[PDB]
Amino acid sequence: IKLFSVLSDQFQNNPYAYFSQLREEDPVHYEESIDSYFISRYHDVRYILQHPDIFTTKSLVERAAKRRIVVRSFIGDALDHLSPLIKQNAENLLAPYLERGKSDLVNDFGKTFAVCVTMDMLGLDKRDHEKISEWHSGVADFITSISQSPEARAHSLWCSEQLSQYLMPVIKERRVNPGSDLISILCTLSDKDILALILNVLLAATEPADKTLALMIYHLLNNPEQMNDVLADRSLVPRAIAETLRYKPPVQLIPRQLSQDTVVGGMEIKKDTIVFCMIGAANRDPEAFEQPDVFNIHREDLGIKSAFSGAARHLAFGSGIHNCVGTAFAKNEIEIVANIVLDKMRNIRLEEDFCYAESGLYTRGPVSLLVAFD
Ligand code: HEM
Ligand SMILES: c1ccc(-n2ccnc2)cc1
Ligand SMILES: [Mg+2]
Repeated sequence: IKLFSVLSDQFQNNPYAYFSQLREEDPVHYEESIDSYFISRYHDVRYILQHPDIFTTKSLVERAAKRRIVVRSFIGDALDHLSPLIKQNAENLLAPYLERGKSDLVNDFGKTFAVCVTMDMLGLDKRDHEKISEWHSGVADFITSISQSPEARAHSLWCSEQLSQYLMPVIKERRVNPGSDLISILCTLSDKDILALILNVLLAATEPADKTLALMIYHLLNNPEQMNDVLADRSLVPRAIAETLRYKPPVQLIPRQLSQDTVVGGMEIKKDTIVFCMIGAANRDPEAFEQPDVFNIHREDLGIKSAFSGAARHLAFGSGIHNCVGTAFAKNEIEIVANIVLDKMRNIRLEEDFCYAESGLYTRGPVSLLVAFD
């Protein structure tokens, strides 16, 4: 019986083995330790994201009316000016790995890459990608964890202290002479509010991007004919990005607190309680997608022309008026790296005896990705 916990070691070894069980027999799955309900079905999940008056949310600031419009119109104008930067970042970061013909896309290249991109977005110095990459974890670990050793929380708090002490001077600096980056622009609306937006944009643009790339490569390689497809026609890359997003969404839950007494699915839920949209479940629901547990970049129901917008078929960006602002931007970013990886690592295989693993419950990705090449 689904009394089973979606927070168990058992579940984290493989979320996809239990989604059917859930959306079919306990589609509004209640949790014991947290006082929250886990929503399994597609059309429920979609309705939740579509209605934020009833289902409020908060921003990823936590322990240290809409402005997204200007943020989105930054990312739309900026997207052009960042393309050679995103391009250089990839080329540069791969440079040390080409001689050996061997690499770990998650741990040698991925995280570092995602960081430098966000840094260009915020116009920071890429000499500091390490400090920033490390601090970024600490805060993120805080958000993503169910519990923390007093050490880890002591450590996350530090990362946070450290980050704002780094960014805040830069805000004053640009407040008085802007440039063509986000921080400069957000200053043209309080000092500390700008710190919050930046921070949010730092956590949001960073965690998922590295993750998806690895995922896409992995599943491309695991279906080598589909790989060869993308090798011979590169306009395929988006469908390939998109189908990875549905298959194995990097962000796995999207919270919503409840503004009222309300019902969706079987049980009647009460005021001020928070729910978790299970995105994996939704994108593996037979009711939205045909042969849902099959990776196919060529699926007729992906809806590619809509895959990266406010009203897409898959939901790894969320859905509606409150979806990931950097969808346009993410698209291009992953598009660019993918092509660069594909170009530089001629004949990519998976490493002999490479056994594959995913870790994450709130955000999920490969632990590592051992590819070999020419
Ligand atoms: C790898 C691709 C990406 C995925 C899968 C992804 C996913 C998501 C999801 C699930 C949300 C929550 C949506 C909701 O509230 O329903 C979100 C929000 C957001 N995304 Fe992304 N995202 C991606 C890339 C990016 C990029 C490149 C940016 C660059 C600006 C970005 C900026 C944001 C921001 C600012 C939020 C607002 C959340 C908040 O702080 O209130 N995302 N994204
Ligand atoms: C930690 C937890 C969630 C996220 N996140 C939120 C929206 N897109 C990614 C980023 C870092
Ligand atoms: Mg089909």
